[PDB]
Amino acid sequence: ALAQVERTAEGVVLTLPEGTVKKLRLQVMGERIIRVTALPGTDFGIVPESIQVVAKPATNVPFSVDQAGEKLVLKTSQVSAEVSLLDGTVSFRDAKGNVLLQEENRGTFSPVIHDPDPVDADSYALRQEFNRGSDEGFFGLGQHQNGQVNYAGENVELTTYNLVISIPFLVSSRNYGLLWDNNSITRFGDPREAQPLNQSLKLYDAEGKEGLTVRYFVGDELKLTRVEADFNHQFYKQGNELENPFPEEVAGAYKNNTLRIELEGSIEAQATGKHQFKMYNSGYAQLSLDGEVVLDRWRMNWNPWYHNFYRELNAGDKHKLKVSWKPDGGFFHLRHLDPLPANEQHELSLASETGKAIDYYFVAGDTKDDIISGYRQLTGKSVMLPKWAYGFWQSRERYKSSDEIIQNLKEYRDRKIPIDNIVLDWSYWPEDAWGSHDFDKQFFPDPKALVDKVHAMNAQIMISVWPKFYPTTDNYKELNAKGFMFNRNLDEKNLDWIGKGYLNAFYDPFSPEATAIFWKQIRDKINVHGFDAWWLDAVEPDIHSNLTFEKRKWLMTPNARGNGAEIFNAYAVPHAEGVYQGELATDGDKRSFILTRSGFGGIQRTGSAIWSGDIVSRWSDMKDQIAAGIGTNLAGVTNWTFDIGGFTPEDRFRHGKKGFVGSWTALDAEQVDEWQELNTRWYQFGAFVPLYRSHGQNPYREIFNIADEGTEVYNAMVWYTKLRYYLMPYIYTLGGDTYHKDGTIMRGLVMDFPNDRKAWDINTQYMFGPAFLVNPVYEYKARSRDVYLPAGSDWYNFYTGEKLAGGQTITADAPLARVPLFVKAGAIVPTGPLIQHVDEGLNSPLLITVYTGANGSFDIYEDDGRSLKYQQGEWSRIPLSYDDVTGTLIIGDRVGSFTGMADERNIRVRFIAGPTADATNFDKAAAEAVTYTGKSVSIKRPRK
Ligand SMILES: [Cl-]
Ligand SMILES: [Cl-]
Ligand SMILES: [Cl-]
Ligand SMILES: [Cl-]
Ligand code: NI
Ligand code: NI
Repeated sequence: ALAQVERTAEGVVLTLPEGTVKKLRLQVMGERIIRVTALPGTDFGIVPESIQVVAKPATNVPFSVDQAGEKLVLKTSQVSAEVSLLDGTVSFRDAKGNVLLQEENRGTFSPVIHDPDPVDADSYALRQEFNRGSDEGFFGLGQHQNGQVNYAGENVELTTYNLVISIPFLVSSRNYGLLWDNNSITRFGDPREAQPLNQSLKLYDAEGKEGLTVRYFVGDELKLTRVEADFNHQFYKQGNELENPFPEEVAGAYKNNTLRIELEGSIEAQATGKHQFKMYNSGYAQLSLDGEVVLDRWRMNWNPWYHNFYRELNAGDKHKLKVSWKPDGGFFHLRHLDPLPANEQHELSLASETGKAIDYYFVAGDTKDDIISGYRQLTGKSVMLPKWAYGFWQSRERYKSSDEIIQNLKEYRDRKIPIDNIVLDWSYWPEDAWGSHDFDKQFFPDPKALVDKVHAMNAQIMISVWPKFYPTTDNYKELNAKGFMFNRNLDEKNLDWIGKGYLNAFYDPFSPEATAIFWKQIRDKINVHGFDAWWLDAVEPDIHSNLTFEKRKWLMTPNARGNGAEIFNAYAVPHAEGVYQGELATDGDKRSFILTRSGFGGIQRTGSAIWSGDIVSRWSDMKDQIAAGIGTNLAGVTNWTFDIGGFTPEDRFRHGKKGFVGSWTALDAEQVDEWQELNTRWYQFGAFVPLYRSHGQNPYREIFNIADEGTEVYNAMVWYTKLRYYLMPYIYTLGGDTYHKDGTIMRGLVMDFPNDRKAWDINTQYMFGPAFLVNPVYEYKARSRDVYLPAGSDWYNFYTGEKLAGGQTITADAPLARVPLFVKAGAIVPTGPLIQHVDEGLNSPLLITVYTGANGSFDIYEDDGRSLKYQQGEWSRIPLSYDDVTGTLIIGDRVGSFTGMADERNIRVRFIAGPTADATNFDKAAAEAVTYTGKSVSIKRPRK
């Protein structure tokens, strides 16, 4: 009983005889990309227009269809798919006959459970399985906060949060990746949602009585002791009202911050294998297992998150559990998952909560870059950001007046510390008019002048705009009358945090007609004043902070695309797309910039960067941003950033004996050391991510507010800011590469060392472009760190010039002032003169630094940095090629030309071969000078 085959112009459609999947479509999307759609029905038309994919089936791509016996082969020059005519399972081999991806079954459809809203008759819970018993490494998937780089063998929840961004693009150690084209909440690994502690474990209290012992304290005093199965204070139901309230006795201690708690008991897993544990919390929490600490975390009360770890447990054993949670007003819940079936332990699994079909894209590629490029091809080119966006950004939550912004920008300039951009956060409008986009006349009397003064200092300014509107405002009213307001937040009477609290709602971005009004409102009221960029905050959305995720789903129902759940991950894309499109409409020659706090497949097509949101000034959090950036980049989204120093510091840092802590001078003596060391190490890390940006709540975050002029830490911070600008020719080349070469800036070691398994798992190093191996110091008071030098390359210590071999893990010198940096032998690194902002360095003189010991290649990308002319071919490359055997650097014929490009360039070349005291002394280094005119010239390396 074999399937009928229909030969389409884009591939095949198999009609399966039995099983829940009735039809299976293969679509050739490009030379290396095949779409796979398993349908429990006969009408592919029931499947929604992609929010992620803008790419249509290819017309110019040759492909063959061969059929014989029980298999049906569909192949291109680069990819072949082998489908069984028996069950419908697809098998992908490369162009040279190797199994890259095998489907197990044909999928598992089942009822939609996690949707609070009435479900479409033809919607289902999706799940596809692949490659059982694989040794594969897995990467990408987006920005996550649990330290994973290689996801193999573990779970990821691809939900949407303040701190989390799902990009369902999975990259393999092998030569392929896939795009899971579902807009709802999706899960990698375990299909299930982590249940309460008590669902797959038996609980024993303090004595051993078969739930946990929950002691309640007010300060140090013991006030109650009962036992509960599921200790749960995870969510608000309504406004500031917990879902489960605190006992009569201490209901008061919660509000005043004296309440503290302890859990005590024992857990006995009932199955043998690897268990997952998740501690969802605010305030101070420490989980202890077996008389030893496993987790120690803290977060601001209003932005909790999950903190995870995996243990190997035996079915009969009992282990001792102790927790200590000082809620300081926040939330708590412990979750857990028990080991999956035996055959599913080592396999690839993807499942969504609602959809009409299993829909994904197989993407083949000989290198990881090639695979990102297939992602870029499906979801849209990552459009050029303006050049200034890769400069330093100074933000605060918040500058309170036109005066303050201009004062802080002037301080940088006065101190000759480089800076391109300053940011105006929320609350510049009249308090009772969020959504009006007006400027409070008390603090911001002349916005055009404010922008004008910023611009006169050769800087750019960005401004916050939410999707949030008060029903009192005209702008709300306009949107509401077209039916485009998400009004359930109003019925629920949810007040925000401003003053006595205001009623408020979020618009519905899933209609282009809706986003066109949105843009026209902000165009009419903000764009006319000439702001450079849009900080599109709160685009998860976070309509009301801390409600359940079902309630969050319920709140965006109805939207243009159906239920809240059917699109839980996709809000940021249609939204940013609307702003991008209006900008193009208004100024068809300038580059827009958007920073937005959430994404999904395709976000990069809106000229948007993302950041990880409200993280906390903690070391655990700085460490975790490494994997967060890595996974985002390997997901296909490179322009990424975070808050240097974290969004919210603990209270010890904000308030002191001297009152409100603005400058570090107002800190409690004992606190200064750590605040200065945290920011020093974080600024170091920050200068080596795609966007370099200081922001957060008090204390103030300008370099001169973190420490005094002349001190070690001030000097270390100024230095890396300066380095960032010295490196701008290198960096902005990455910048151009993101678009023209479908490039990726923040690189997981697997991209550049894919044959090195040890490198796969590393979660605290990475490649910053092709040359730099970045190794942030993430431990308070550490003055060295272990650093793995990947095999197959030699490495130079960037600062000293000492040359080490790879294949080893060194103990790298990491004094406070320096983050361990190593250059890959064979790198060609261009630097420019010291500049204070990107345009100053246009057409600048170059130092070309060649790190000998291997061949090298770097093409310097240059253009005007601001315009769209690059799209009509207005840009240039200056090709650099280095042969280690001849010791010769060829600076090739200049390719291209753009408006305002200099024909002549003063370029000087030097070669590092081992230790040199001038390793970073760019201005004074011995270098051979060249007057380059676009014509190829050669520079020999010095003798012996
Ligand atoms: Cl200037
Ligand atoms: Cl200037
Ligand atoms: Cl200047
Ligand atoms: Cl200048
Ligand atoms: Ni201007
Ligand atoms: Ni200047």
